Amino acid sequence: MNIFEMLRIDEGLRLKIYKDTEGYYTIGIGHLLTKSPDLNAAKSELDKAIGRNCNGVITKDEAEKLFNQDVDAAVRGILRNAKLKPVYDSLDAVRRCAAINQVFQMGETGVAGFTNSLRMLQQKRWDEAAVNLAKSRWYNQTPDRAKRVITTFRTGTWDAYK
Ligand SMILES: CCOc1ccccc1O
Repeated sequence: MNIFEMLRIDEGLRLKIYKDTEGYYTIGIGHLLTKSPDLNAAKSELDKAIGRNCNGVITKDEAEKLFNQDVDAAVRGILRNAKLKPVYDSLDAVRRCAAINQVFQMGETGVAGFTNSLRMLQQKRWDEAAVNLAKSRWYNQTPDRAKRVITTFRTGTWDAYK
């Protein structure tokens, strides 16, 4: 297991524009196109992202290209974030994957509501961290996925991803 395989499990792979769990137009491996309810705006974003007229459809290679960009951008974002970087840098590699996964899903803004969880993670109070993480819209809206990511934070193993 690694961050790619982990996020591939969590996000799936769809080659046509679809709506994510929040109802937002998305494609590939959880590549968010737009929060606009306007399908044409999503199609425009898609074309801009791929560099061709896609007509709402991409190939596996294109999906994986966006995915690489998105994962890298998530990591680079964490590193530029004065609140996230020290916590991220305190973690071992497996727990860092949980961190990237969470940021990938909810964005840096999405995190940030997680001040108390971040402090517990930096403290390596893993069970307490895991309890705090589950007290969230995140967990309640996507529990099966959040459970996996939380188990990864709690254990620093890939047990939840088999
Ligand atoms: C609670 C979210 O966990 C993290 C997210 C981003 C960077 C480091 C973290 O521990």
